[PDB]
Amino acid sequence: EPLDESSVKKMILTFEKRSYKNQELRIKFPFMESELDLNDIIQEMHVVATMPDLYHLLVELNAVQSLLGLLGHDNTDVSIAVVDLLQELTDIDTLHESEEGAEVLIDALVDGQVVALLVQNLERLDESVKEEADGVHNTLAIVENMAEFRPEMCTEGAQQGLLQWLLKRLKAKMPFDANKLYCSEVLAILLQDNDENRELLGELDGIDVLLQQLSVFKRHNPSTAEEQEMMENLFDSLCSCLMLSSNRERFLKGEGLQLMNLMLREKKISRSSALKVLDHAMIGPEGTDNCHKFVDILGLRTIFPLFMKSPRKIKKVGTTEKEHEEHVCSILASLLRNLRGQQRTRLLNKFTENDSEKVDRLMELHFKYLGAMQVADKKIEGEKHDMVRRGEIIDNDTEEEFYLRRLDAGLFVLQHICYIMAEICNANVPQIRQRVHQILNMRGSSIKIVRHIIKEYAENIGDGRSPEFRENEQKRILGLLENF
Repeated sequence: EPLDESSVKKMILTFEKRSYKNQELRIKFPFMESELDLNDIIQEMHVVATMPDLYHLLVELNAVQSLLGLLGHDNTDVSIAVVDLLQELTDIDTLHESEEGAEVLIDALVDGQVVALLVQNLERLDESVKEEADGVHNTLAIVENMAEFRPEMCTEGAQQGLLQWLLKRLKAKMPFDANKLYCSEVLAILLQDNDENRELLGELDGIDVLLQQLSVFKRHNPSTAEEQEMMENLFDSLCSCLMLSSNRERFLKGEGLQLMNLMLREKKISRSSALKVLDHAMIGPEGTDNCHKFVDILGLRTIFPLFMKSPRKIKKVGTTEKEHEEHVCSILASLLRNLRGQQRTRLLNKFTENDSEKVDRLMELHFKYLGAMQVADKKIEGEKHDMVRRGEIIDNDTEEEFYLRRLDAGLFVLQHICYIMAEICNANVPQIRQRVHQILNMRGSSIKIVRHIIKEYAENIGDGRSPEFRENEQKRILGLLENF
């Protein structure tokens, strides 16, 4: 026989007494059954998750509000009991089976500040024992759900000591368990599309935790396949934080530039996403300091071999050849934008050295991605003519699908390349300028195609940025076309 309203209410009530019963016990330490009465009933209570529509009963009978208080109970065997129940009750699919039922619980849970207490109970455990080890694990599972269910609770629950505890658990001197891995994805979830947490982590001196934690693989590849996932996860959190101007300086002070550069030299598995971190750190006006510091630590000597030839496939590395050339050219474009003085002069010397072999290379990359673009555009054009015959109306979806195909053919990288081409042709260095025009003439191609791309790259500059900033950049970029 299934369960109904009555079964649930008379199960909540039994719990609602047994808690109050066991609470009455200020007398110690005879109890031993009064407490273990409270366990198997919380245990028993799992079956409510099977009918999530009746979640309103846990609320209006003060069960959830009493479940919170049980987290701070002396015996930790009841804490995990509540924790496991809370996770059971909060699985993401169960939360979808109901609408007005999943809500009333979530609202109640965040109202009684569940995460704050989850951490308070969390910061008094001991993962030496499997039960408690699964305790922290099942605590993190809860957070993952409420965040996937309600991404605007991340800002809330992080400030309640979750993000602070996550950093601690990572930095904590323990071997690599699957719980350390779990904290890595939870930390990443909090930080994605969340300037508030990125600022919190930085204000909590968390950048140093990430950098130090990544520093171990500066020479030694991760043994486990799990750890590489944790490593790539930590790289995700770091890249997230670097998308906020405030964390650029913390990255500089933490010596993240020296570490990423170092990782590029060892050429371990770290090498692929380390290049990604360098791109994120030097991009935009807020990367100007790092751009200069990158040059002062001999960064040109590391980035330019990567520009001359792209790494071969190893297949244990996901990074494609195009994904690699996208970062290198992005980094180069940021340098050519932000570098002033002697650091700029050094960068420009890279384009003259060895009979301007770097320029010859830039022109090589240009024709490759131009062709790939030209091929993709003739294909889109053709599909459109097909759509006319078949009476298919081209709409917003068709155009969004057409655009993604342009991006995957290398639109952004070709723009960067042309920007670089323009920026170096403006440096009053006849050797570079003449070399560029000379190659275009031989290869039959034209300057006006490059001019085209620069204009389009200009008019779509700066997203999520000030309209005033957006106009100045456009003015700046377009100003490269004269004297080109």
